[PDB]
Amino acid sequence: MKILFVASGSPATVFALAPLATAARNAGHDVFMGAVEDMVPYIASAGIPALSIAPSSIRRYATMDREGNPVRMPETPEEELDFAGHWFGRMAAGSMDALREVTANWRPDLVVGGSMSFAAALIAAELGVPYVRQAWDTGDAWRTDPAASDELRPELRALGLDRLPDPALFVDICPPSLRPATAPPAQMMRWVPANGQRRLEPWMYTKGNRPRILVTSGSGLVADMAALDAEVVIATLDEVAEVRAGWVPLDVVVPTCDVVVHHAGGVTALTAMNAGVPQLIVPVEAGLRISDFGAAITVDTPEAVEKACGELIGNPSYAERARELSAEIAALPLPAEVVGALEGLVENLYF
Amino acid sequence: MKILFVASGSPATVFALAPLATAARNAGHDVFMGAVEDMVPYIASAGIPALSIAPSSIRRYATMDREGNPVRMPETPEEELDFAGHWFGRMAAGSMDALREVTANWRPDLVVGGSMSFAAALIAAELGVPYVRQAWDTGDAWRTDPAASDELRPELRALGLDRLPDPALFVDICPPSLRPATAPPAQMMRWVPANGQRRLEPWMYTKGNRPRILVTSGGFLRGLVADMAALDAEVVIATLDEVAEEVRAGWVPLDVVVPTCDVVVHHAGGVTALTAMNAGVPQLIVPQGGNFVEAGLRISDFGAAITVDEAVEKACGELIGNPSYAERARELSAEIAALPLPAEVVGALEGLVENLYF
Repeated sequence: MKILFVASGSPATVFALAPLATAARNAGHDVFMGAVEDMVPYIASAGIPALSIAPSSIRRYATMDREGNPVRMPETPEEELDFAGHWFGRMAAGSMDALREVTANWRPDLVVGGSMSFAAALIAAELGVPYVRQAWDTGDAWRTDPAASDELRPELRALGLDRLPDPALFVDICPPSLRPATAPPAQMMRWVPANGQRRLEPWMYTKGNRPRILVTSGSGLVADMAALDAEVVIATLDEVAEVRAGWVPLDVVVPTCDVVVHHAGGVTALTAMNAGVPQLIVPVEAGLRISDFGAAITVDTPEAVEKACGELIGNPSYAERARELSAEIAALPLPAEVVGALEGLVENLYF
Repeated sequence: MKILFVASGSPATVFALAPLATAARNAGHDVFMGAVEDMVPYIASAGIPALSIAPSSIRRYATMDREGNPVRMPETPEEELDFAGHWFGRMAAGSMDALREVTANWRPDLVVGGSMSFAAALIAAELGVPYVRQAWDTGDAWRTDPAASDELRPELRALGLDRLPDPALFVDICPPSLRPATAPPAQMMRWVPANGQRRLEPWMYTKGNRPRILVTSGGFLRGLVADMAALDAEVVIATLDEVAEEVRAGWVPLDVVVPTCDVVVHHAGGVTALTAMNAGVPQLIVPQGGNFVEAGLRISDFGAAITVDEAVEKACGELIGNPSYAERARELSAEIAALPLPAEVVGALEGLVENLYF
């Protein structure tokens, strides 16, 4: 069947949705993944047919309201969520022209979107096909969703809807022990790496006698790690790689690490959670939860990062929490199994 | 678990193995695929971690042996089979250094290779791990295997063996309809596309009123486009970016474009042939040394294709116009849809690594 993936939220949605897209394709479905223009190279290099559904400036443009007015800044934690919902709502609105044009020529039987990919929902409703939502669930939907519905009222009333329609299925990649205690039941999935590649070098898959530290990514720690006889790897852009620097396949290299140092960016977090390597977060809501679990530390200077690093290598609990989380994750339904549930949403309906 | 894939020949072998490697990776196994140096970009672009296990210059072993003796060019299909066994055997031998060195740092639990990837069998034996062999028709190996065993007899004897060790499992992607009754048992599998991508353009997924013809090539073409004018046909040419300057032409996502075509014209390069069989599109085959010519004649004799003597305009007219060709292509596609998916075959690979005594 034809399956349209829509990754219109944050840039990190692409990488979150990639393994399910890969599995659908690998089960012989025709899969296209659409996203903001600047995400298209990442989709394509992961080996998924890739569509551009909005120009790159949409992110900056969607911070203005739909009548070109600037929008005041949120003033409370709740307003922050509401304003994000309007923002995601405007990103969705600006994906619709492309999605309508694509779907007039290639009509999906099913639409899968990311956590905040509301264009997935509208286009699914417009076509009258089942809608699936995949998230690393944080229990924010109850807040972000009415606000997005708010924003998309012209489009929803065109479909005679009051609010955005519920997905026919919710897929959660957040590990059980990190899920919000009042979260509704969900279809679990093990996120696994799905991304572009280059030729491997020996050092990338060699374990080594000494500790290996990964820092991602370049835009007092090294002195500390030198005092641990540790191998320090920095993931960076090729041209700035002028300590081991340059392109790093996270999937290949993370498992050979004892620590991964990264910013609140989703990819490393996911790779490290699945591989079971302790993390050091330098600020997202995910990290906080992995920290609360003790598989990671979230810091505040290079001094804070230095001490956090030594704790995570010296205190053996952080690694032990990372391993058990990894074990839990390894028991979750594989992307290929979840493909089985997607196929059921299209068949398996009452006549 | 750690699974090493070994692709030996042309880009066709990489693309034959890509969906199973992609399935194993996508189930959370740590998967590396190795090949000759210039095949590496095709592995990586498919999204699979890629190792170079031989320099491109290893291909000259086609014309010279290990001792430095000239190897005469084969003159009949008969001779050609014996030749390929020895040639791929020589190339297996020149991959062994790089494979031993990789596996000393990253030890695979299981090794998968293509039909002629004898280095996969050799390293699996050295490591004492299971060896899986993927083929389009397992019943055809009887011709080339003895020749390779010959070639690799010092390596094989150092391992205590007499010949190439039987695989722990065959994976066969030949549809049962195209498969000889006497073919050896195999895990059957549905091959599906797993390859690199670029940004899609609308024409690629937009099916129009006119017939659409794909020609894939790295001649008959000019006289083919002219004739298809009377058909008002849209001709699309999958070829190198540089040739595309001299109809649409250039980079074509075969997996996306083939389902929109009424016919595919190719040279029994396996990649187009696999894609069209899976998608259910009839085929015009212009044979010239292609490694999938046998497969093409089987598809032709099935009635889903024509293999020309080279002409092409006529055959083309028939494949678009006579309804049986498209009808037989759908039959074959439907039979392929029902075969075990790559993800299901990963389960069988997982089974192979157990000591049943515990």
